[PDB]
Amino acid sequence: DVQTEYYKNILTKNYSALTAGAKGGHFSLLNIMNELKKASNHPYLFDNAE
DNA sequence: GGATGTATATATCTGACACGTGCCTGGAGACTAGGGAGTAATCCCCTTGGCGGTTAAAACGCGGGGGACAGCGCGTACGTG
Repeated sequence: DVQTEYYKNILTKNYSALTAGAKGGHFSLLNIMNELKKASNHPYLFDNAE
């Protein structure tokens, strides 16, 4: 479910939702396919996701 | 009996407001052309994540000595009347 919601947030870009509870909130959505591969691998690759 | 402090009434200042007037500059309406929005193609530059190898620059430790800083004197230059 976490992988699915991260894929939905990246593919339909949701910077406000991708920030969410992060204090810094420094999310880079350049190289969309790289972030999609990271979401397909593990959600813990993203910052403030564990 | 003379002199003194307070209270309401009228004339004058003083900025603000109602009215008047010109006039000119902004607004209403119509028309047009062109500037900018949108589309497609092509090619070069940038992004994020990796790798390998060189090597010169960065980091760390330590001695020491040069310089920052504190204290004291003095005399003169500036404050003060």
